[PDB]
Amino acid sequence: PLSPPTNLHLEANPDTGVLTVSWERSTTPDITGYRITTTPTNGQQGNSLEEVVHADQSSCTFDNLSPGLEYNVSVYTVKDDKESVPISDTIIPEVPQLTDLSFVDITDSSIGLRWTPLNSSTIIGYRITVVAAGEGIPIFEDFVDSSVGYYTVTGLEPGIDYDISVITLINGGESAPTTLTQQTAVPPPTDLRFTNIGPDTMRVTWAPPPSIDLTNFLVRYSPVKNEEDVAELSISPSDNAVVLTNLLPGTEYVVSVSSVYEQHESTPLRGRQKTGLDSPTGIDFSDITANSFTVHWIAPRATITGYRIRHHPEHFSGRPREDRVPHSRNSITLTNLTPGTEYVVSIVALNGREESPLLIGQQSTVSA
Amino acid sequence: PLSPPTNLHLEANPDTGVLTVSWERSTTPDITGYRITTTPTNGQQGNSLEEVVHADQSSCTFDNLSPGLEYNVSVYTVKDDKESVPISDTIIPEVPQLTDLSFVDITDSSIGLRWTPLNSSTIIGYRITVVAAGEGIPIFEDFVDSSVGYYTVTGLEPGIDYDISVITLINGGESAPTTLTQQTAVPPPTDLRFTNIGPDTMRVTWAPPPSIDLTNFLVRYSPVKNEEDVAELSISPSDNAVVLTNLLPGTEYVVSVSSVYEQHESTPLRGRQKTGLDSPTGIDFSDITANSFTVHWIAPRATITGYRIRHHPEHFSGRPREDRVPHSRNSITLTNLTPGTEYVVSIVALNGREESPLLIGQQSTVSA
Repeated sequence: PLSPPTNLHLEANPDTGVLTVSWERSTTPDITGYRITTTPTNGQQGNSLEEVVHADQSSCTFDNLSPGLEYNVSVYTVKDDKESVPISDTIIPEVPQLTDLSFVDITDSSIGLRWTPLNSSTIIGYRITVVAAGEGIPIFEDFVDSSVGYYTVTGLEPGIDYDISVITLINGGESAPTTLTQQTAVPPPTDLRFTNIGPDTMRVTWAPPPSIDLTNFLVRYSPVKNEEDVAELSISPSDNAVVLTNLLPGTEYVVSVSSVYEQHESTPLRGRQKTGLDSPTGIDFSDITANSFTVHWIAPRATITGYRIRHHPEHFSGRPREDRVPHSRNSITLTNLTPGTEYVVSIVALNGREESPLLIGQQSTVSA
Repeated sequence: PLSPPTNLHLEANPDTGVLTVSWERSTTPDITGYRITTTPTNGQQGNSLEEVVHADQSSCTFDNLSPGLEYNVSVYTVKDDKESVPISDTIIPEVPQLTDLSFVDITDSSIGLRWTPLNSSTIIGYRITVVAAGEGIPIFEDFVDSSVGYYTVTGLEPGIDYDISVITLINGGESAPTTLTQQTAVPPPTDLRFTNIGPDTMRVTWAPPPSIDLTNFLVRYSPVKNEEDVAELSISPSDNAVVLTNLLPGTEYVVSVSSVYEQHESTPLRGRQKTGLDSPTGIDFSDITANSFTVHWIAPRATITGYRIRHHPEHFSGRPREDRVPHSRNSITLTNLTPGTEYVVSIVALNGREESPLLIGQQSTVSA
């Protein structure tokens, strides 16, 4: 009676797909070797594997087991013509499962999936399950190749938690699911337009996201050359425009609109808009004669290149005379005027082709 | 007593800004000439113009009247030291008004404005009025320079008629408004995604426009190489996805989704998607021996570059043997097999890295 092996140990490595079988050697003196069988437990009748090792060996490997199947492993002491009663145990090799599922590109309707594929030749694909933990059903299942580690989930609501699982697929089997939970972001406004541009004012407009139980909108603004100074307004849920007041003339402003929901805020919709030129002020006249007078004004605050001065007799605006004056000047003498005539004089600030609103005043020449 | 002129005629050309004054000459024999005054009617006290012509002349021009002001024009026969009683009439020069307002770029929220500026130096700008003829107020007024003929109106609803006017602005005055009426377009779906791609099937998804009393969605599809054959489905207002069935494998399809409202249809949201490869079919075996057998299959319909054949003993899927076969072949002999062993054989069609689903079958070698 040959003493069987003892302390059978079965280790099925899911990373390598290799089963290591190890044992404690028999206590019988002169043995030929060991015989190791691997057989699926349903019935011995089908395919089985056999490995034979020398007497000094106390381990062997089987590299081709099916993940998910149960196997009986038996080890026999061999003495030439004879064999011990075996030592047996069962093992079920794990179906490999992704351990590095990650979320990236989280928008208000989109979630990107980030995992690293498994280079095992038993793997026919991966199932992606998306369950809305809110009130939706398991709405979304999709399938993918063995050679993908990059999937994108789209068409999601902003106010919902999603359960996202990836299941490793083999032939007639699955891994346990790897699941993660995430809310999508608060949806930002879109399409930022600036209208009604004055020297001190501008109207800001945006397209709100779909139809949401929105709390309010957040509007932030600041000069480009002075990012520090930020003002902030709370805008009504149903409004999509605010008229900004009290702004500096000829100044580029940075504006951003954020949607508010569940205390969170959306990403800023951002653009830049310059205010217009302010008008010259303080028109005045001096040294009136029958055929001439001198016109004065005060520079606007904004940076200008010069002015356009127009004049014509009051009530005859049809064909005015015109002069251009650089920004370094704030007066002009108008000549070749008609005696005893009321004149209308208008001054416009220019920055290239940018124009300020008119400064208008009236002065009469004296009688000849 | 000198006979005054007769049949006074006043013509104020709005295109040129010039007033032509004409008359029938006096019936008095020896006259010096004519004297023509132009005066604003409010009171003669302010500025007025005077033109003097020779005896043979029966017309004169004034090029500097103000559009919108009423003027008295008087013509006097002159005989050296003396003058006739005048012939008088009043005229109000029209404030020029745009006659070529046009609509272009009509989307579902946007209307572009197309007019040609007026090169008159009395014109300080143009007002744009946008009244929703639906239920909205005169929500939108904006202002613009004399040198613009290109404005864009944005942020509009799909189910509304808009009244859009442009008013010519002068100093202390306006033209009559030039008005046009338009509905905006039916809003299209956005963001076309294709999921669940099979050989015969694909899932089409879109983002619907805002929140609208939508009637239904229109889905059209056709192969790229056969644009003629178009199928069409009616999709529920609340659904944003349809699973297309019965498609041809390995074939690029053109798909387009249209929103339906008030019998009109939106612009198509269009993209292209290829279906996957279909599997080989009809696996079979022949000429079985102890260490080999021949495998057969039938080509899939789609265009392929070749096949991948894998085999392994049943219940030992861990480390299968592999062969590549070009598309010109539909059989392979597998050798160096084990006797009395059930084998699992799988065939996959390949087009480069594109893979079909598996065709799987089983064959046993005979006993040695």
